[PDB]
Amino acid sequence: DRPRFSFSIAAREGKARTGTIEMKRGVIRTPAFMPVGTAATVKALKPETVRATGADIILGNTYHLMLRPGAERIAKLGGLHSFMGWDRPILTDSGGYQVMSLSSTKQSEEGVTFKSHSRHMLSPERSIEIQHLLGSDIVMAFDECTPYPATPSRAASSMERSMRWAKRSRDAFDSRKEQAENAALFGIQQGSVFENLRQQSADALAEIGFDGYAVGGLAVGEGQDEMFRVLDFSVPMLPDDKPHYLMGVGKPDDIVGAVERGIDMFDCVLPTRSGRNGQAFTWDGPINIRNARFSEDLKPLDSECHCAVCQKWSRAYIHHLIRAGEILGAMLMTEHNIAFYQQLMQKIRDSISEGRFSQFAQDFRARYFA
Amino acid sequence: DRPRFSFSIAAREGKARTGTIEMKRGVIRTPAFMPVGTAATVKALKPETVRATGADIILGNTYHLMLRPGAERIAKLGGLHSFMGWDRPILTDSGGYQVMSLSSTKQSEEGVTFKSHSRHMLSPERSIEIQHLLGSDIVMAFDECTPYPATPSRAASSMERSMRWAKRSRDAFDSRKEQAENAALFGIQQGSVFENLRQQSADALAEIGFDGYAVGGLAVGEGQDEMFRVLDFSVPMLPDDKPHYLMGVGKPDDIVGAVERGIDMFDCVLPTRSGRNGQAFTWDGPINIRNARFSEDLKPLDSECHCAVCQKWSRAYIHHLIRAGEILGAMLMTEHNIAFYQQLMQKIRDSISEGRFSQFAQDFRARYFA
Ligand SMILES: Nc1nc2cc3nc(NCCc4ccc(C(=O)O)cc4)[nH]c3cc2c(=O)[nH]1
Ligand SMILES: Nc1nc2cc3nc(NCCc4ccc(C(=O)O)cc4)[nH]c3cc2c(=O)[nH]1
Ligand SMILES: [Zn+2]
Ligand SMILES: [Zn+2]
Repeated sequence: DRPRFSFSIAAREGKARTGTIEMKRGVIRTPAFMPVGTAATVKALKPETVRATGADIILGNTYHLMLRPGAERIAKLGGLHSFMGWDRPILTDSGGYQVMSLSSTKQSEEGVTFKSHSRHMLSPERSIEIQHLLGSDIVMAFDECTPYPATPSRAASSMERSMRWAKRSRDAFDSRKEQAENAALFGIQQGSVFENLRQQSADALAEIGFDGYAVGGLAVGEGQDEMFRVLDFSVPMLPDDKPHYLMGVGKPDDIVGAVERGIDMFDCVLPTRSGRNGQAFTWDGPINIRNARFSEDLKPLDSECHCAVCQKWSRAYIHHLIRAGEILGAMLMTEHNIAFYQQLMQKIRDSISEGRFSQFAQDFRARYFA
Repeated sequence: DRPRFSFSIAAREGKARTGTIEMKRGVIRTPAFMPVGTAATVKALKPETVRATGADIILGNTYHLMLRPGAERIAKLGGLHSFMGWDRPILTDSGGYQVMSLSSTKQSEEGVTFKSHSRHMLSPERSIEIQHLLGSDIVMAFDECTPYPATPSRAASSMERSMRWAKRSRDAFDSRKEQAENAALFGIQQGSVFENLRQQSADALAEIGFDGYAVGGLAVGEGQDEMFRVLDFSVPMLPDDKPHYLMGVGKPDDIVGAVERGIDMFDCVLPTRSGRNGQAFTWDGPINIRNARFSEDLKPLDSECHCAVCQKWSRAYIHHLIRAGEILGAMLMTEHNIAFYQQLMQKIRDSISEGRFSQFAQDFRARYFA
């Protein structure tokens, strides 16, 4: 039987790693992409379809689920896995970001109170409890995603609060025996774009000790160059022997560059959301299927893609569906985009395993941005 | 290899029949329910899912497809079957009803001109041509669905025009060799609620000769009692040895009573449309899954239903999805409702085959309306 949590690195190339996380509900191949299932569904896909694309783990959200349908309700119904029909690992974000992104808020050292987009409360203790009620496999510490840009003073104050909250998150998780024995807890590094603060944050998190370490506070408007600059110094600060999770990233090229910088795990709404909007990922870059140029194009969305959508339907058909606002258009675009992302991750894993990831990254970029 | 068209009746009970229509693209078990795929998709379902529910044939619409994406376009792309990925029979309505239902129209003996809901034209010749371009397997004559209520004079004038159009439809279909050799043509009986006009219409259609005969002009607001009264005298007027198709019907009890009156084929948007709206069919009658009473109900939509949705997900989950406006809610409700309809048809076919359809109809009604 699989352990609660075990991360093993099978191969490395520079800062890049490939390996596996073993958990009770399944194995996660890294680097991993997690489709986002904010409201207990990966939008427009059955869980079996999510699995068919290659996903090993999906992401849920404490914030959304606590509002609808409710955390206690989901627990009464048997937990998130049973509720939505996904029996593999689920990582849940802690609310630390979504509350400030979506609500309409009172922040204090205790936590955050907010109006539902009714009054609600989050705190390290309540966040960890909600994630327990959901039956999350990977529980995220309750943090504060510092707005960007931030002054060094404000970034420091914010990060310091997040580190106090990280310790509270650790203690809350550990005090709940069933959770501590069956789930994993990841800490979240903050510090904005400042090396010294990132270092202090990493040191604080490592002192507390977590099963994995997220790089928080990025993909908040800073752009790729700056994100990569921050990753350059930030990822090496994290314990080498635990997974490194870059929250909310990203476009295919973001993922490739982040893996080059030591990231093992990703989540992003981009493939799902933009799929519904008509954007399809291809190895020659994204296309917008709504464009008139696709109205009579019999080719699949991507010429190499192995997904069921590309095996069966044309660009022309999907163009029609999306133009018409048909649900099947959302379904097909989403399945393809998530499959594309998983194929990207597979190519990344294989190339690192084979010691040719640098060449893959170069080839990928040359073609994607041709 | 299957013939262009062959209808065989395997068993009868009173006016009810069960049998098969063999066509080049597949066998259709009768009585049959055709899911509606107006815009080249059965809304929220992949064609494989439509097939998995038990459907042998689906319905498309000349009116919608001629507007978007265009009939000539679909022909250029290889026909409707290839375009949407359904390789089994497709019946297409002729436009005769939808143009007057949805457009904003100039009617004449030649046909109908109308504004797209751009100016367009339909006529017996153009309708048959569009259905050819789509590659329809069962082509419907271009008719006029008389509004309800109608005076006897207006119903007669309307029906007479439809019969002239039925002959034009026949001649247009026959003049197109590939269509005549590979597709079937059904005539549509009109005459409103008037026995003498229904008889005249049946006589006219039988004189022209068709592969099948639809009862048109019903499910236009007359209600079940009146519909059944009209069916009582109208269906026996049609040739016994050809399929009888009741257009646009209907609720489960409508279908049962119509089969009792000799109908072999049905189509209706009810299971798809109302599914997306939160109505689920069950053997104990319809439920609205949005209702708060389902928020923590772990039972499947229906206790006996064999569909994949009822095997896996709870009412509580689907309640959440529909409340949240999630696409997966539409998907699951629709798959279940279409599966329910197909199971109804299967029970009807089996009971007629076994000479216990009268008992089935009684048992069905007693429970459905308890
Ligand atoms: N707990 C926690 N969670 C986070 C989630 C994040 N998500 C992001 N970026 C997402 C950006 C984003 C937004 C929209 C789309 C799209 O619609 O395509 C894609 C990416 N940065 C994030 C930072 C944090 C963080 O520090 N702490
Ligand atoms: N060519 C032709 N086509 C028809 C289609 C029809 N469809 C109906 N009834 C549909 C009624 C209908 C409308 C909406 C819903 C729902 O949303 O649930 C269900 C049923 N009656 C109809 C009559 C004709 C006809 O004479 N000629
Ligand atoms: Zn694909
Ligand atoms: Zn069902």
